[PDB]
Amino acid sequence: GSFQYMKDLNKHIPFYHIEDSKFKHYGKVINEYDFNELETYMDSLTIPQDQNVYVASVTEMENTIIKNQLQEAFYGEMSIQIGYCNGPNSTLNGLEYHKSSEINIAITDMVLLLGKVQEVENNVFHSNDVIAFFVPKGTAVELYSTTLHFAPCKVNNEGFKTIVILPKGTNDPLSTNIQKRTKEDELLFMKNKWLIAHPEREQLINKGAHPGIKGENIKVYQ
Amino acid sequence: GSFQYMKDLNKHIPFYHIEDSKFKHYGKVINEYDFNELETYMDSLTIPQDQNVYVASVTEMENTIIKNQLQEAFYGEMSIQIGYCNGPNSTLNGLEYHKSSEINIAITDMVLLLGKVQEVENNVFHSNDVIAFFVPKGTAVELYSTTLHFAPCKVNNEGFKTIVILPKGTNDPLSTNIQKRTKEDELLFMKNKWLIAHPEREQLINKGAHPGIKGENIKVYQ
Ligand SMILES: [Cl-]
Ligand SMILES: [Fe+3]
Ligand SMILES: [Fe+3]
Ligand code: NA
Ligand code: NA
Repeated sequence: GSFQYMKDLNKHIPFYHIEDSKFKHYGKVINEYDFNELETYMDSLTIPQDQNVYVASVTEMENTIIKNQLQEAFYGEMSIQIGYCNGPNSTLNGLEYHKSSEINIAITDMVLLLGKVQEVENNVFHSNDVIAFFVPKGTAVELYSTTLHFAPCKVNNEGFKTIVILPKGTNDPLSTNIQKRTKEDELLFMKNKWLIAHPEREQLINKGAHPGIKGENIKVYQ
Repeated sequence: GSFQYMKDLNKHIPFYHIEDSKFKHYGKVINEYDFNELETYMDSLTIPQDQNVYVASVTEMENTIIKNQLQEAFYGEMSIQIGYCNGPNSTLNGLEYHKSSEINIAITDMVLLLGKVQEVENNVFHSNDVIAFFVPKGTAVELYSTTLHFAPCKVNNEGFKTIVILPKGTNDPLSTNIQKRTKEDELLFMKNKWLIAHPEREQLINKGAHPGIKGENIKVYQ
């Protein structure tokens, strides 16, 4: 099916299924929960064709039995938000991390281009360290805090839909302009979000993102 | 030198300095902040001789410039608490993680026994996967969310003192009794804290901890 097709089209990058043991360094597949209340909301959305969209916190999705289950158990009673990231993207563009776990639920098939925070050296990450993981429709994953990640890359021509679950407030605008002291301070970009942008990605550079991906702006062919 | 003395006494454990590059898999050494406000408070304490003490949130230590600096920059605007863990312990006892970053600042020399969350299999962690890191007085470290850790082990006969900084609420008592569904739900122990206890530690098992460390309850000799 789509997995083998995509693997064949992407021999320029290491390209694995999300169920591969290689994913274990980056996160965990979550199997025990069902997400019908969230799927219902996501069915009412359209995928944008001009650029990706991200909404960090959606009342409809947070006002659900499943959000309470995930807050009290998966996040150990820390307050969460549930949003979405949908779009037409096929390129790496940037890599971010949070000092928290993220859940991504694939509402369509999609690909995640991932890295490790430990592979950042002096605010540079090399494209040649990226690994791609094919995530089938319906699979939920935890991305660990040490996993660099960004918007998905599409599998179907029509683009992708994903649910994104984070501690409440993550990705909100910064309310203060810190006096930068550490290397990582150069990467802080939104609340609980550190970002390394590809220099060829003008949409990020124009917002003041730190240019730090060295290498190709990887494309996922489909 | 205390480091080489301790390394020589602990050849049964892989034993490294916190400045060793191996620690970069588990966290980061924090170098550009000034913790003098907190050091002043910690100098006013002695070390308990009978058992460890952990106080999660100390108002005086949170009403500091450093607290604001670390909240707005290191934690990217997410609310934090500042407390301490001091005591006479020399054994592994347990291994915990949070889905957040922790800062430990060594007020005395101390040793951290660490593991990786990805090395847990069916809620078991093997003692032979533990690594020890010697942390000199004055060093501050970030422990990543994927780093299993617990209370320090002492270097000096008098015990150790450490500052512990976490997202606000971490380690509070759980307010809900979840339906257990995932393996990790068996480990949830306090707010934002999952614990794998050594089966010999009744102090932990009696409080509801999951016995899951297979192997010796490692002792750090000094
Ligand atoms: Cl990791
Ligand atoms: Fe993210
Ligand atoms: Fe901890
Ligand atoms: Na499970
Ligand atoms: Na329990």
